Amino acid sequence: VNSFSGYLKLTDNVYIKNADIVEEAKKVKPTVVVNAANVYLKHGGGVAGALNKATNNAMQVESDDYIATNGPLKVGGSCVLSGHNLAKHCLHVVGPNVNKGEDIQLLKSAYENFNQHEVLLAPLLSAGIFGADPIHSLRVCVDTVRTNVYLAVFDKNLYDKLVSSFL
Ligand SMILES: Nc1ncn(Cc2cc(-c3ccco3)on2)c2ncnc1-2
Repeated sequence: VNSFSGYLKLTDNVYIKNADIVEEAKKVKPTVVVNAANVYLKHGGGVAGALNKATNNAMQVESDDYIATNGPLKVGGSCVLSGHNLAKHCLHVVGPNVNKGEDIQLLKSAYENFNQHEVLLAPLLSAGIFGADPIHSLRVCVDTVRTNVYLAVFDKNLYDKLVSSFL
């Protein structure tokens, strides 16, 4: 039994809700919140900009030190950093950005990072400003993630389309 509330159950392990991931993170304090990161951990907009804003820029400060030490992530890769005031940990996951020409096949690799964590609060990878079709992203999620994932979908109109079209 966990503290996530009001989710619709899509499969054995995938749940979905119309929610602001920032607000859901602050209420739940999940062990892991997933950030829709880029390889430079520059959290300027979309989910990443919102999560970082909610940390009063502490996420960005930590991320800049991470990059200075380790260099950029790979597209499809991830790193675990602090969750600050939002979660115990933040799993920064880089889905392919269609608006940069990155290969969509890397979306499966990106979701594989979730399998290293038993329970996660997450957005749909590569959705929003990353330019992929969120229906495709949901399908890859369901077909790749085996651990328990609670998906937050900010847009109510999109949430309803994802549910209604789910196979
Ligand atoms: N605070 C947040 N900001 C951004 N996203 C990503 C996102 C946005 C959309 C979309 C579709 C039409 C308009 O926006 O689809 N995915 C978030 N997901 C959960 N919380 C989020």
